Parts: sequence; structure tokens; C-alpha cells
Amino acid sequence: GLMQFTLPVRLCKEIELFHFDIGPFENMWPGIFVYMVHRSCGTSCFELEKLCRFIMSVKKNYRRVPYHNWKHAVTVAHCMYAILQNNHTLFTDLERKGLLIACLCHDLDHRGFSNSYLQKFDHPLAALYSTSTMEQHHFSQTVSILQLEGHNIFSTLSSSEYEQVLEIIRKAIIATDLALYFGNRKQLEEMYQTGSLNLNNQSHRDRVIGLMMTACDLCSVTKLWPVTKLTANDIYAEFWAEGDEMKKLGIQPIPMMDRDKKDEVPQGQLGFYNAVAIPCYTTLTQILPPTEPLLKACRDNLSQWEKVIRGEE
Ligand SMILES: O=C(Nc1ccn2nc(-c3ccccc3)nc2c1)c1ccnc(Cl)c1
Ligand SMILES: [Mg+2]
Ligand SMILES: [Zn+2]
Repeated sequence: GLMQFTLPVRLCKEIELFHFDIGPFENMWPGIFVYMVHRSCGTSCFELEKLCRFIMSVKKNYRRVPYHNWKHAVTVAHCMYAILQNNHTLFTDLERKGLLIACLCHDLDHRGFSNSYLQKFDHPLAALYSTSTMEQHHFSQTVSILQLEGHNIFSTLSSSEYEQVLEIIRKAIIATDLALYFGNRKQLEEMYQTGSLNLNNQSHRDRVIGLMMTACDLCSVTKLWPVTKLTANDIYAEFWAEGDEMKKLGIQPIPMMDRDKKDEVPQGQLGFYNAVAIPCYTTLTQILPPTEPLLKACRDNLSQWEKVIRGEE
């Protein structure tokens, strides 16, 4: 009850900043997550014994893949923490509980492969879930872990509060399917500009939480250049392995996944910043002004990829 987590001074200060990197010491990441729940939510939100058992089972169900791993889960949770702390009064108690858990759980049991690769492989998950294939799996795995004996962190919620929280988590996790991001943001862009955006309209909140989830999920592009550049290697290591597996199915992969086309990566990063990341953080900033530092960091990294192309690195 009186048992805070407390981080060293540099982490205690930097963890509050959007661009914080959780560092290479795997064994600190659980305490970092508990620290964030305690400050974001309260020391009463969860039974520490049950939270700790939930965190360690979630970790166990992330695989040893180059990018979609336990570090990404915690990184994406930290960006949600930073958004919630900079927007104190905008979110319900349930939302603060639900979203940190949604982020930790959003890529559970990822194999390093896209929804497209599962569909072309004809993987059993593509028959079970025809759209947002991996994302419906990640939610399924979240519910499974919540139902292990001793792992129900939501047990002290009323029946209907419990239903609302699992529904916040389900939508949050589905929204991380980037296929859905384009339409979500266009709708949010129209609503903001015609002034119809209403945060008391549940279907509007859902959309805003969806964009937050895209923003946290993409937050590798909002770090300092050296973190962003080195994370890109992990991202492409998965993409190129998927490319290899496309060639094994007798299918030329898109260039993004073809290791023969490394030379074209800088221009491909540009496209991605221009078509996905910048628009994402721009609309987020319009809706939630204190998230401007994510847009600023993203723009700095666009400019660093522009320098890469001009042979200045
Ligand atoms: O980098 C990310 N996504 C993209 C998107 C489109 N392209 N296209 C190329 C590309 C490369 C070579 C040749 C032509 C095109 N490179 C990328 C990388 C990414 C994904 C998920 N999460 C994060 Cl944080 C970042
Ligand atoms: Mg995902
Ligand atoms: Zn993710």
C-alpha cells in the first residue's frame, strides 16, 4: 500500500519527456511500467501482486523478434503515459487504467510478420480473423492472460466497469492496425475543421483514442535521431525477413521488404513520415495541444532522413 517504485534521478526526470528511451536493461522495464501506472492511475488502481504477475505473463508471451518484442510493448506504453500525464483532466479513471494495459498488450505474441504475410501464407489466424488479423489475436491473448488464476488486475471493478475497460482495450488494440489509421485520421481531420469534434460523444472519443494508439505505436519516429536511426534497423530486419518468406512463397515482396533494395530506404522513410507519421502527430496536436513535442521530434527526424539522402550522412 505504502510501496512506491522509485527510479534513479535521470530516469525519474527523463521518463516524463515524450522522447524518453527505456534503456537496454530489460530487468528495469517492469518497474518502469509499474512506476508509470502508479503516477498515471494511482497506487490503488491494481493489486501490486496481481499487476506484477500480469506484467510477467505479458512479457513471457512476447517473442524474441527484432522489433515487435517486449521492449516495443513498454516503449509504446511509455508514450501513452506521456500523453496521459500532459492531458491530466481529459481522460476518465477507467481510460487511464485501460490504455496503459492496452499499449503493453497491443502486440502480444507477434511473430514479426504482417497481416498480408499471414493471408498469403494462408495461416490459420487469417481464417479465424479476416481483417486486423494479428490485432484480433493480440486482444484474444490479452483476454487469455487476464483469465489466468491470480492475473485479473480488473477484479475490483464492477461488472459494467469491467465491460467498459475490456471494450476500451479491444478498440485501442484494433486501432493499432495501420490499415485503419488513414480513415480514422481523415474523419478526425474533417471533424476538427468543421468544429463537430465532441469529446463527450463516445464514437468521437473512440476515434481520438485510436489516433493516440497510432501515435504511441509509431513513437520510435519521435525519439532523438540516434534512437530512431538504430530502431529503423530492427524495423527493417523484420521487414526483410518477411520479404525473404514472400520469395519462398514465389511472390516478389514490396520494395520495403526486399533486402536487395536497402539503397531505397532513406526515400522510403521520407514517404512514411510524409504519408503516415507527420499527419498522425499533426492531427493529434490539433486535438490534444500538449502532444506538440511528438510532432516537433517527428519533424526533426524527417529532416535527418532528408540529410541522409543529400549524402550529408
Ligand atoms: O518504417 C516504418 N514503415 C515504413 C512504411 C513504408 N515504407 N516504405 C519503405 C521503403 C523502403 C525501401 C524502398 C521503398 C520503400 N520503408 C518504409 C517503412 C514503420 C512501420 C511501423 N512502425 C514504425 Cl515506427 C515505422
Ligand atoms: Mg501491431
Ligand atoms: Zn506495435
